[PDB]
Amino acid sequence: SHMLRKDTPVLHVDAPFTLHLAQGLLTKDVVSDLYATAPVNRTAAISRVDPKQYKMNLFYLMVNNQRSRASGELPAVWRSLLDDLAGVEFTDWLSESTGIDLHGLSQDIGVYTHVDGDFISVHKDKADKAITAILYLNPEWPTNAGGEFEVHFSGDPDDDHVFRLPPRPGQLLAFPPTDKSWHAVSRVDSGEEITRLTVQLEYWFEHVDR
Amino acid sequence: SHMLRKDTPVLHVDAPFTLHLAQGLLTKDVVSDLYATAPVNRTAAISRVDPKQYKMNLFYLMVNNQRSRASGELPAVWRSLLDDLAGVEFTDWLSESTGIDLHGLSQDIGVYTHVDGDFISVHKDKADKAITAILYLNPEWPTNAGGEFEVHFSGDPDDDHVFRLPPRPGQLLAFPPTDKSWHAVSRVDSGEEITRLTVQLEYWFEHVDR
Ligand SMILES: [Fe+3]
Ligand SMILES: [Fe+3]
Repeated sequence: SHMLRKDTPVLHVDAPFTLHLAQGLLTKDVVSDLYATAPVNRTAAISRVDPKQYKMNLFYLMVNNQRSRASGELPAVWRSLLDDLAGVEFTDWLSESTGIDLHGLSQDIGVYTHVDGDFISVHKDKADKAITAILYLNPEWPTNAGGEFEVHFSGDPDDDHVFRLPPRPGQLLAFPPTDKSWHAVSRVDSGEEITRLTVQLEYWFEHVDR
Repeated sequence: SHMLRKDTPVLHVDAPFTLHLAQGLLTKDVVSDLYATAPVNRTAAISRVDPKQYKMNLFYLMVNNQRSRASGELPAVWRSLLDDLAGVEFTDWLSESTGIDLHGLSQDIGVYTHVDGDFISVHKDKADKAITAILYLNPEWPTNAGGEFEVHFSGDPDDDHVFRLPPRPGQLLAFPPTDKSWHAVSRVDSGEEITRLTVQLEYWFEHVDR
């Protein structure tokens, strides 16, 4: 559609693992529009806390290339973003950007929110999918509130060698699940009642209604 | 010395040009110590504004492996940072991190500050040096104040395809001057009287007192 800029160049990161980064996919005005109309009350709370640990809120706009019940009755701007993210034009851009062609795959689109106390511990995604892409929809993220994408250099949960990237409006991070794809989300520590808004796009190999 | 952590891993960026990124070289306590004692009043104002344009403040702690007059009478923490940045242990780390060996080269160390209105336009460094490394010494950089390292995808000054990285305490960016090494520093736009503090390390091939 008209939302995502299909001409934005990407940063290829060969560093501990393949990682692709883009900024400016959406204007600040559109991200503000999406954030103010965000269907955050449609999320469900999930958490795992015992020896990938996490605590977050989630609901799926699309599972296995099929729009969900929760994807109906959306604000116009969210209807447009879902159309664009599910469309062929964006899959073109993301397939050209990451070097993996994603066209015949089972696509999942979910809306994630992280509030104060939410986190995702160090882990590596499941190997049975081609690409995970994270779209950041916060107009402004405070600088000492956590909620940062963490590039890790090992799976040892005691390791503190980290490279962090804060959310930015219209930013997209995309990476395939490689043996080295260790990543995490630092605990959101704001106190000023802020909400970390993302949309994750998963491209699976088998077409199941998971 | 005891300042810079010689065991921090690096992010290799193969994207539009070779770029290496590291965080946590210094603790937040040391960066705060360096910033509060920063010899910013030893800088000189420089600027070029006509068709690499810039506006900034600068003075050199070291030119051609030789400590300058301005490098004397420094606070103890700045004496230690200069010793560490000029030492063999750090040149080891930076040579291993970037893949270029920097030992027999002519090293320049300068202290740069950018205030409100300061900037560096899109350009590509001179080809007669091996590596430029930028050490960021702001304890906290506000999120909408400019002063960001800009990864550009062409030399056209009308091009607005950019990937930006904000300053972080103890962060280091390092890259060789390749044909594609287009970069810039967005104009500092704070209004709250803030100072962008960096230390640049240049490794030249010829040993001249430039
Ligand atoms: Fe994950
Ligand atoms: Fe430069």
